[PDB]
Amino acid sequence: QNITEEFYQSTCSAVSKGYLSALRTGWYTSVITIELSNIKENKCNGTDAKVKLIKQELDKYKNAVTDLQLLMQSTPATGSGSAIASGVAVCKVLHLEGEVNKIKSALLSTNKAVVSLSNGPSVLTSKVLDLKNYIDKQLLPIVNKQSCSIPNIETVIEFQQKNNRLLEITREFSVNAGVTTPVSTYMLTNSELLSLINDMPITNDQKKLMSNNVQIVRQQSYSIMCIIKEEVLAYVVQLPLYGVIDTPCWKLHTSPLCTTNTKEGSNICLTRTDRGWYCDNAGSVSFFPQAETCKVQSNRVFCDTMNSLTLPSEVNLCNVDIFNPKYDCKIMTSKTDVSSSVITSLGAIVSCYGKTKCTASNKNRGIIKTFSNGCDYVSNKGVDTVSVGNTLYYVNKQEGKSLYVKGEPIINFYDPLVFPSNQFDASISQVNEKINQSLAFIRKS
Amino acid sequence: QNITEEFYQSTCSAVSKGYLSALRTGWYTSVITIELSNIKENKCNGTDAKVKLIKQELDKYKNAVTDLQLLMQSTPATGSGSAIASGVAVCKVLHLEGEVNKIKSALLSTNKAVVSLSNGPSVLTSKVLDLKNYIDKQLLPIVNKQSCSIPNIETVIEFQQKNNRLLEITREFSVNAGVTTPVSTYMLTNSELLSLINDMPITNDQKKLMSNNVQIVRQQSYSIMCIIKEEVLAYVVQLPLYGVIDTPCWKLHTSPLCTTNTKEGSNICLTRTDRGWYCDNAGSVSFFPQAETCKVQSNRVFCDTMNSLTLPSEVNLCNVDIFNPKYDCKIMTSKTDVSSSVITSLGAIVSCYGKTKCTASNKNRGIIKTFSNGCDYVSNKGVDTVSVGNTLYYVNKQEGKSLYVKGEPIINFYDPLVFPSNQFDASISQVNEKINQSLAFIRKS
Amino acid sequence: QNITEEFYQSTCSAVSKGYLSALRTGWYTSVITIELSNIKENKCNGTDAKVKLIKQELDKYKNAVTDLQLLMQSTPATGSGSAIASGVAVCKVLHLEGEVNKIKSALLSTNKAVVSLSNGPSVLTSKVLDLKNYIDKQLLPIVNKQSCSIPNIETVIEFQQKNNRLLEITREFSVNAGVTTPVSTYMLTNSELLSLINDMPITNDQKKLMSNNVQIVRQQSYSIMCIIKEEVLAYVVQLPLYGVIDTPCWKLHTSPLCTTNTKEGSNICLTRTDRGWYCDNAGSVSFFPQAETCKVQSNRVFCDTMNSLTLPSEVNLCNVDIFNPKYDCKIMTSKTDVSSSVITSLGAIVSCYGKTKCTASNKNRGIIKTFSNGCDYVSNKGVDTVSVGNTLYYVNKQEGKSLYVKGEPIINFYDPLVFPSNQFDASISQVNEKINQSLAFIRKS
Ligand SMILES: *[C@@H]1O[C@H](CO)[C@@H](O)[C@H](O)[C@H]1NC(C)=O
Ligand SMILES: *[C@@H]1O[C@H](CO)[C@@H](O)[C@H](O)[C@H]1NC(C)=O
Ligand SMILES: *[C@@H]1O[C@H](CO)[C@@H](O)[C@H](O)[C@H]1NC(C)=O
Repeated sequence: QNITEEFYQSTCSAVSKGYLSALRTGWYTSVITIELSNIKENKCNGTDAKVKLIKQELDKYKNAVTDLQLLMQSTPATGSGSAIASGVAVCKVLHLEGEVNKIKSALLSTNKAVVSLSNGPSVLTSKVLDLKNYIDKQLLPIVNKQSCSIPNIETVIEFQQKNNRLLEITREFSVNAGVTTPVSTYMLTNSELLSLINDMPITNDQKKLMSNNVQIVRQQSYSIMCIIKEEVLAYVVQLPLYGVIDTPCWKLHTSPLCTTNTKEGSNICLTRTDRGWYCDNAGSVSFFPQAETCKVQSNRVFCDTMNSLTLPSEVNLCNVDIFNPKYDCKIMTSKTDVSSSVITSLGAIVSCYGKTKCTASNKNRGIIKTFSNGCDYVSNKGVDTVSVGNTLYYVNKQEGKSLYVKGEPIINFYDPLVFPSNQFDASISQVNEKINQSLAFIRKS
Repeated sequence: QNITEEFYQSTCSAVSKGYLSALRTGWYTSVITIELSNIKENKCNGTDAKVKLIKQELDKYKNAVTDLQLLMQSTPATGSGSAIASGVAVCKVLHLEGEVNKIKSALLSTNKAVVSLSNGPSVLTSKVLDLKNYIDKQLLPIVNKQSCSIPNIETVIEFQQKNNRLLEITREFSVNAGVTTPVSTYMLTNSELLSLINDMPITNDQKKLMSNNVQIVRQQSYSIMCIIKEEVLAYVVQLPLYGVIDTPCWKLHTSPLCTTNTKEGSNICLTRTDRGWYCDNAGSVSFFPQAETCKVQSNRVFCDTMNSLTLPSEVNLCNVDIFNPKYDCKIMTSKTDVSSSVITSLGAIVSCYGKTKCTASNKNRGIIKTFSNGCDYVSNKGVDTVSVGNTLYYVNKQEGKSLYVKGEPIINFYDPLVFPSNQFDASISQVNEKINQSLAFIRKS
Repeated sequence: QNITEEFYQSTCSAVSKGYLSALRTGWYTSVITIELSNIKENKCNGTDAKVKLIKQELDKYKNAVTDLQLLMQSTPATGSGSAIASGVAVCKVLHLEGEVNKIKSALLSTNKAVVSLSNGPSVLTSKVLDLKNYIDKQLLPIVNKQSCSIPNIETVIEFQQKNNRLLEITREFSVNAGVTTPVSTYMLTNSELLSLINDMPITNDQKKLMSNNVQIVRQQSYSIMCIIKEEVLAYVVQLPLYGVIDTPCWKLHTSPLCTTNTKEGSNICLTRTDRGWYCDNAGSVSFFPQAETCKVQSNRVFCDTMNSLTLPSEVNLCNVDIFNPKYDCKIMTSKTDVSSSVITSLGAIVSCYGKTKCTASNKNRGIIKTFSNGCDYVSNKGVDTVSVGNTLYYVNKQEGKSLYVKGEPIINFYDPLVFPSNQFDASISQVNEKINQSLAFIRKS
């Protein structure tokens, strides 16, 4: 895939093109079970050091079970649960009489199995750990007699290893109120995640997509605690379904565009708004304003449509003609001429004002470009760093072509006296209407 | 408890009522000690594999102690320490001569004990781990001779288990500069937290409150590292005291309210401000603007009054009459007609504008409601999802009654030509004064 | 070092002086290697419990290696990688043919060694764990025969201890997409960090600085995963270089300054902007607007110049004469008279308006000061807490001198009718120009 960039000198903005999308649009919920042992404390006259170690690890198991019990009594309403609703609906089904018994029956002979619930949905269940078999077969003959039988040291170690995953899951669920994200390897192993991806009702190319970006899949997944009941600990893992694939995505970068007059206080500034990620989606454009809502791998963007706005496709015309009537291209105005830089995908935008020392250097050649007052841009081809004031930015060394689109900075088309200088989220046409109304008070005079 | 909702069509806002409060107003500090062993490295000609394992775990203990020492030399001033002041004041007392010796004496025979410090306060101390007894009784006869005695394999395992909590506490305190929140099970066990709640000078009903929401108590607690001195590692756990209980709490939801003219650029928008949590508190209302400052369980809100504003009780009249002179009901204005949705507690607000496809569906029936241009609302009774553009929101399936309060959208009472379209944090009466002043420039003409 | 404060009654702002700087200006990258064992699964008829435990831990090692392999295929472009560029450039060199073989040769006999790469830079390499020697010497004679040899129980335990660090590093790198910050003790031990500081090409006083603030150094460091290839797991640790040292730093605190008229809706408010940390840097001032970008220890501020603005040194004149023409001192305006408090370094600013109950108390004396309507200040000398409405703030008990600089609140110099009441990021002179233009519409009438 070819990554390209376009800096528009007229609007002090740059667009990084050539990225492919992966937008989350659905959820695939799955039930994860850990078969537990319903045991009560048993006392046999014991003093052997091995017996002591076993009883110690067994108390750590019983506290973990009671901790999971007090965790499942309190079921969280933290937030709008608008992104976990899919799994919360499964937990409400699991609380029905006979349903934990149902999953207990389907996973009686195999580890994984599809189960048709009574509410309806066809969930895929897994048995990832079997403590009921281990405690009842290897541990009860040790503690459930008049006098304790003596266990071998291999057993002490094997029980600390098996019980460890239960303890770590109780630790995470206790500090996070039953909802964890990302989903850790304790909640779901890479082997278990990959087998769960392979068993999903998705296309073969989409299974390849999730398997090559398992870390992004974990960051976009949730683990919700359901119930501990009748020797079963169940929790739902909610994995992302990417309904939008291989669509064009671009990233808009904006920087303040001011005039460069020599008398401070006589300068006016304009900045394009809505910087961030844009992706073509179902005849429209899905816009992502928060910076942390999109993880990028290679040329592919992984966004959650949960935190997007839906805009008309004409919003891209702000990149080719900011003055085009098909779309009201919004700006913000000020008189705050502070220098800054934006590291883009293939270069750097620099807004230099005042006495600020703006420059672009190569590690071995030194300063190769000095920016003047105004908004400018430099490609990463031959540039390693950019210094603005006392701050040094590193340029991304990604391969791609940059295009410098020359044009008059549009801030020069504005008369300063009638400029609206405190506008946040203003349209180009809105600013023009405030200027036409301010021109009428002068028309009479 | 009955959860109810009221959508006000006139102001594009909804109020979720019936929630009970738990506001944090005080702190209960407590001293947590780990009795350590003042040992220096001891060398005996040793090569036995068991002796090697013991010396390895002992070096991990000595590095943990030196790591805690370099952690306590640097005492943080990170932030205004305005919420840890209560515990920082105890750490300054612990540094006095004889005070670590005092706690060392009170916990000489029992694990928990109340101690009257020299500064004054009556703190409750605990001994959660005893490494001085274990290292000096089970380990020194092994390393403090000419030739090492041979330890049994149970001892190697018991020492890795006991030393583990010390190592994990040093790990958390090293990456977090001595202040951790929430308070982990390593800092304080659920058994230790529950016993600490039971031993607190609080009402019996309030102990029941903290014991049923231990995960929320952990998220609202702090663990502060004090000192390692004279075979004692001490750190203060600061637990929340909820001075406001069972008060009425409601959640205000707001969404943009625009006109629906057919020519873009001729539309004006209004949005109610100060969305969030409101709770009755001491004759006033405690308002919480940040979303993460309130954890909800069932019908109970758990807020920290540290991040609240105090407002007059007349602020609720913005919910019944936005035009009421007893309180200046604030709005923000714009010309940005972008579609969005808000998932409320019992339904969903939808602001639909332009060509956006807004709809509300049931999983098995399909589309059951199409929203028109404007601000509207749908209850969760029969609705599962709401789609706005390319985004799908899930509706909370919580039981409750919704009330649709019909009324003319107030944005229609405004003449567009004289509307103030860039107002952030503006009052209703403030906007009316800008309109009366803009009406005077037209009165003469 | 003497900490001092100055509250300016005229502008409702306070300045905390006497702090020394440590600004991050460079990066020191270092290569961290873990020598691994290229083994494939080996099967010998085995049933001994010790053999089973060893094969279990060996599968956990092989899954960790395959997990690191799928982690290094996906190389992240998450963000602008503008702060990890230095290490990402080293990872691209490590991928060259013969370079992992080069580091494998330089660390063949010693643990640490400086290596001149082919790209150029002179990196310092370390071998922190040696699994190739341990697996090939202690484990292969156990699994690579016709029938398995029987290992001793000390070996089972020693292998779970050595393999543990590899597993924890794979766990962190899997959930964080190869880039972790802060740098944990698993990524780099305190002993390894301190030895790495001692071996750095920095001044001896600067090594003392980083060694006494290792927790701040970890919070300002990055760990980047490079490659697993040819029995080598390599990742770069990027440590901060503090180019600005012992410079003057002050903290600006601002609070709303309103008029105290008795009729609500007739009041105007002004607040100084750009609150935060200021440090002298290279003839200018480095300003830090985000609150979490500066960690404070004692009297020293540790900032990253990556998130700073560079301002002229005349910006300090807003603290002595807000009306001074050398610098355009910016304010924001509103009519939102909401009470609040700011805990400063040596006292507290209180903006009290309306019916709000503002007070300052001592724990044992009770209320010692009642604030009137307006903006006021109290030193921490004799004050423990400050209550504003239903909120109680704790005052920092740091030793220092406070100075109350009396002056007329400048909001009283403004005629309310012509005040600009919706100004964000406005200069003093900008507001005066809007008043001169609004005075001309009245001049004719
Ligand atoms: C300003 O007036 C001119 C006509 O004189 C018109 O072409 C233009 O569209 C107007 N702009 C706005 C924003 O109303
Ligand atoms: C506008 O003027 C009318 C009187 O003509 C008055 O009733 C109203 O309160 C005024 N509004 C403001 C905000 O001053
Ligand atoms: C306002 O006018 C006076 C002269 O009458 C001048 O001294 C002052 O600088 C002007 N202020 C601005 C902001 O233009």
